[PDB]
Amino acid sequence: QAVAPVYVGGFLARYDALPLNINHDDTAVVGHVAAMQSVRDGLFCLGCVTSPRFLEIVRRASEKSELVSRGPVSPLQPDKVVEFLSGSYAGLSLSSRRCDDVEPFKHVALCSVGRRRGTLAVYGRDPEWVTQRFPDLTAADRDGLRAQWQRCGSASGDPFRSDSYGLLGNSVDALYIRERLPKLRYDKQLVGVTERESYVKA
Amino acid sequence: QAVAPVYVGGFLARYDALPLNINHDDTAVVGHVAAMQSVRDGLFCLGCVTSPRFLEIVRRASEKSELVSRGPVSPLQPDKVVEFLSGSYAGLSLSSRRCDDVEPFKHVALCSVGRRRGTLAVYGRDPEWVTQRFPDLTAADRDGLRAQWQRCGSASGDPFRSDSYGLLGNSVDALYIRERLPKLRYDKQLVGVTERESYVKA
Repeated sequence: QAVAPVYVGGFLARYDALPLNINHDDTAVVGHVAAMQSVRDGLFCLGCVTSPRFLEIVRRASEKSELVSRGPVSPLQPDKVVEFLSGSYAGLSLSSRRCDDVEPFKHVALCSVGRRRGTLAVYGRDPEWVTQRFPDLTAADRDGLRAQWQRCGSASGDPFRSDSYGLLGNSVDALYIRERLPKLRYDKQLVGVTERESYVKA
Repeated sequence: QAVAPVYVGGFLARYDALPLNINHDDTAVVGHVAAMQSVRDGLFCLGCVTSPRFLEIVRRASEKSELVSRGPVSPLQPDKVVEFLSGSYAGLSLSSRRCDDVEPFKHVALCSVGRRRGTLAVYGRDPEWVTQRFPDLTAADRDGLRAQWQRCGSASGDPFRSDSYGLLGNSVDALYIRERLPKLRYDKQLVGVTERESYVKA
């Protein structure tokens, strides 16, 4: 139930499939990207967090979070896991291939905050609901996207090979990313997603 | 070795024994307070983190921290665990007893940042070295303290009853404490402990 897929959506890049992993750690793959689309304002990505090992690390953690326990704003239903994710991995970043590396491209990572602005992550239990939170997303855009997510969603088994300690390790790094909240507040304002219509914790 | 005691020291309160636990969670007790002393400028506390379950959650986590991997400033030796602690639990707060609660007083907690200012935590592998980082601490103060720590240090077994997920849960709450770094930068400046003479990450 709470450990059910969580879709995440957002802009990977503004003009102003790929494994989904956590903070680029290639052993922390938590799902895949269901659809991608160059919308007029940027390149929108809708991903699917499907790793049960991950969702369980998260579910157990959310249960000890004060932030998560205060819940959403008003008529929205509490979703402990969807909210732990929203307050932990609040931004997206796309990684492409390089000639330098050991062996839209390499993968998509969930981060504390993205680097390019407007890369706010919006988690949800529904792909339409998620694409629906974005006012840049035209009905049309929502069509090309839905057409795709209808071919990618929830084999090699569980792709998650990190653990509880890995996540706890980078939660400390995030504490030392400067201008995190500020950048995140600029992002939700740029992209138009409010904590009144979604689970945005920033 | 890295999983050896870590002493923490600092002011619990300015004028301008007790179980040591993590963020007041009474199941996350990580050690005890070895000495306490009302120094002229406040009430100084030197604690001892002794829980092997805790030190192991921490050691494994520090190994995935970028902050921890950059190490200390200059001639100081890298201490992954001492640095994960310094960047995670950067402040102290004293909890006294209340008539309200279920059944200097109740306990001392390690927090992201303390509430009262000047409550910066300084971790170390040595009690003298730790008391020694504080320029308010007179040789005298250091005597009353040492006399005590020579009676408290490293039975009911391991007092730690939380887990990896608990810690990961509050690492997210810390991300939403406003003016954390600022308060921490004010604290190390108030108390006189520099990242040039200790492992302060703030």
